[PDB]
Amino acid sequence: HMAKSLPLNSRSKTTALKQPRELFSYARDIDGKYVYDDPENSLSYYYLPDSTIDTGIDLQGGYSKFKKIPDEQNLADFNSLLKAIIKYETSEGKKISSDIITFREIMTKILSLPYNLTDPIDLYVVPFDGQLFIKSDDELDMKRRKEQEVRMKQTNTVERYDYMKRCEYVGYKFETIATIPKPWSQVSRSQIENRNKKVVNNYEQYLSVIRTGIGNVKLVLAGEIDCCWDYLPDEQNKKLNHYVELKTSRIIENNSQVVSFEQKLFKAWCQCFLMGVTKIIYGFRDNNLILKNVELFNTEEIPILIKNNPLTNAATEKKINCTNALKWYGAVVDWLNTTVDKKDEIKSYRLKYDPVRKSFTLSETDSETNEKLRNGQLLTPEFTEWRQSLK
RNA sequence: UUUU
Ligand SMILES: [Mn+2]
Ligand SMILES: [Mn+2]
Ligand SMILES: [Mn+2]
Repeated sequence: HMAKSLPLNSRSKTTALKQPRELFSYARDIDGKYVYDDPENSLSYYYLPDSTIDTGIDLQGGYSKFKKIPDEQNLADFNSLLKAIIKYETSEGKKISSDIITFREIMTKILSLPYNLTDPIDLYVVPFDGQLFIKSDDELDMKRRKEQEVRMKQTNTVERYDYMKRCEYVGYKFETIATIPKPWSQVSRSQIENRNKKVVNNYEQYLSVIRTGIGNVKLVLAGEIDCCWDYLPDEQNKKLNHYVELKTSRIIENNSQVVSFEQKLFKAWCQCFLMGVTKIIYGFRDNNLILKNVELFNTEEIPILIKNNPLTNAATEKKINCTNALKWYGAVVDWLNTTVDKKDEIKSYRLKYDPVRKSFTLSETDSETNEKLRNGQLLTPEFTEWRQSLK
């Protein structure tokens, strides 16, 4: 049926960037249950001395005891985010002011789209109480994840497939061996030393909810935070400044590896720029998954590093440029903000990037889909009642 | 989280 499309070459004229600020946080515990009071108790702190790095940490250590959340249980959870929002807004006596409320991974997909043209995007947009609630199409995502899985099983040897699954584990192991549950001053020597034996899980999470903007649009983004650098300030407008994102990558050996590392680093920049995270730490590991060295990047410096790398030139259309991405992102969110009637709660929309047709479109959902979205699948009855109560 |  009919759909409105934004041309893929659309770009905002300038870049008016607002500084992000954390509004509140919440957490997920080791059993997968969300926590809304004293969530700061779930924030870890970065701690990884060179002397420890020198020992040659095995990042596949403990792979067989990995406590891994099933993928079906690890989708972005609007229920819990809305519950966190009701708690905050009840304290403030007022709704959060924003045009869009969503998860950061969703905007990361949009922002990085210009240099990741083969990757699909399928989202749902639900207007409610003067705001746009945006979530991913869970069913399509799971279907793509399953089909990616079966590809990778079929097309790689048993050895390569096992290695790739171990590489998935490596990311979480690095987080485990590079962080401590409290700042250096409150942690004991045992805790520090025993990290390499701790059971690794990906259940526990600390989530920041931030307000930010671009152009004249306001966005609230929920995103998971890997750790805190030194201490968490009490000053609300400074909390984001102390967060850190962790990554792992293979040590780099040829120019092929250099362009791939540029691509990953851009995606890391996308994720951290949106969230106000100022530090990205890479754990570089070898073929046997031993950690070899660690490097800190300042988020704000990444655009310069990318623009000035003598090894990674390409045609202007293919060369990653952070400013160009930001102008595409700004065009998208302004389009969403002026196209959809935020006051019409009678329907919902699919927002889709289709790489085969090269199109970026908004179309109305089916009545049954709108109903599901508004009665549990995105909006919850507790949240709708809360918002109706303020008016 | 993750593949040179
Ligand atoms: Mn984690
Ligand atoms: Mn993370
Ligand atoms: Mn990370």
